[PDB]
Amino acid sequence: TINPTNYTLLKKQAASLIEDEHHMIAILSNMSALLNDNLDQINWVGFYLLEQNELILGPFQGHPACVHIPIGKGVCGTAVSERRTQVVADVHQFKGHIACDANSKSEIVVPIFKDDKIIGVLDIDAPITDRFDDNDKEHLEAIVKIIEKQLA
Amino acid sequence: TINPTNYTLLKKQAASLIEDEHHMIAILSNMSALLNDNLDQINWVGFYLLEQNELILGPFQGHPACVHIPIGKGVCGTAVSERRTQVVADVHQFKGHIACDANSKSEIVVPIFKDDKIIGVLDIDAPITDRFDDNDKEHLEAIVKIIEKQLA
Repeated sequence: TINPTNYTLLKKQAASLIEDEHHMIAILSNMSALLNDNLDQINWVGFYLLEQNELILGPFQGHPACVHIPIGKGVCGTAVSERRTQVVADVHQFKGHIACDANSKSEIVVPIFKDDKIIGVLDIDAPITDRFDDNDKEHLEAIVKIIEKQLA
Repeated sequence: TINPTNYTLLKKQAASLIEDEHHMIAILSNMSALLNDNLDQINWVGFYLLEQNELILGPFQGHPACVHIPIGKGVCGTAVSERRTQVVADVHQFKGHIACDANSKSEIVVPIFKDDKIIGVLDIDAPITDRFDDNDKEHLEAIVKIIEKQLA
């Protein structure tokens, strides 16, 4: 089982963490650590930023990952081409899935906006299937908005 | 107490990891993970970039950290002011120590160069004292130069 996540506390800590900060890289770096520290049963949490119609690896907590991700390619690429959050209960079910990371079994990708344009994504995967449900989706999207407010 | 570091292999792994890449944030993000996965007895490992006459937090592996570090302030800021690598056996004995981390006991900071100008620093601290010796210093500076080769 997955231990309950205290999102109310996490969201408050997120606001306080990046309050008065507007440097995107510094914000993304600290947020990856904050999420890593408060989410149970995850194995990789980080960000990808859009550059030249492709995602480029940004700050994250975990093992080294692939740097370039084409739009429409994989969970992250699809989150980008669709402009919508991707909640994957089992990565083996996602067509074009690109993540041979042995311990990557379920994932969630939330697009990040600024002036209605996608500027990157928050990517979190886990060592177990069905790690993220609709409840995690709601709160992680809300946390992304806390981040969006600082980059506005 | 400290597992020997296989620096010979690590330097091969560093070159292979960022081979054919030049994107600084992607390189720093992946290198923070590589070092975190191959160095024993450490509690934080990451980078700060020199922007607007101050160091600004960049990609790292660990808990959230302070975003802005004035030049000449703290081990990291002094690495910039003195323009030399700082190897601290006990941060508590460092002039005006700037850290609220209960598990930051020993530290090493290596300045990063591009066209002979400091553009950032590699910062690694450990939960024990005298964690970094001359051997570590030599090999970490060589690893930093491997990074500089891709940023050049």
